[PDB]
Amino acid sequence: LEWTWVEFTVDETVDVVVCMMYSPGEFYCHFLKDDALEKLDDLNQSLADYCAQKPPFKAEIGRPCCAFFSGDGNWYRALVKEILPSGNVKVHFVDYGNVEEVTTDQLQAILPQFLLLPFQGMQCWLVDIQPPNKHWTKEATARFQACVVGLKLQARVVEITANGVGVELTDLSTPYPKIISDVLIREQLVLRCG
Repeated sequence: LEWTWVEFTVDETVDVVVCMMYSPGEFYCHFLKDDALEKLDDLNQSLADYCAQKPPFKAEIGRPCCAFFSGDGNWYRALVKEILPSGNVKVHFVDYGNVEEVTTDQLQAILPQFLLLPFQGMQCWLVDIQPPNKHWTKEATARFQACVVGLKLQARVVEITANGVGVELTDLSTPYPKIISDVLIREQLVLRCG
């Protein structure tokens, strides 16, 4: 089995929506390119059909699979993260960035044609900022949430790695462009990486 993350070129501007959110150094974005959100929804419908069959699984680290999310009762794409002392396994939901605990009956084998679409839960962080103390305050997390929730921001991909990208987010909902990182620095909630 083979799979991929969404790819970028340096300084690529592209629209995003933040789905998951833990800190300014850790959040997950859906990137609006190549009809990603349209294709992801179609994929999840296909997976509901396939995973509604007579149980077609050898759970091993880094193996792709169909995991069942109890939080809404549907099957989504996943990667095995850890195997616990119990018969339970920790998985990462690759299209959304969250990690959960599930029983072995809540896992399935994934067919190759459901891997053709890149995984869409892109790990992200704001570039050129740091924690003022040494860990992120929750007041910094809270305004970052405030400024991004249910909003379609412009992202500029400033640094690429194998395991996530560093971005600069801009809210263009008014003629005054609100660059998030500058807002967190100007409001003394984080320090610049000068």
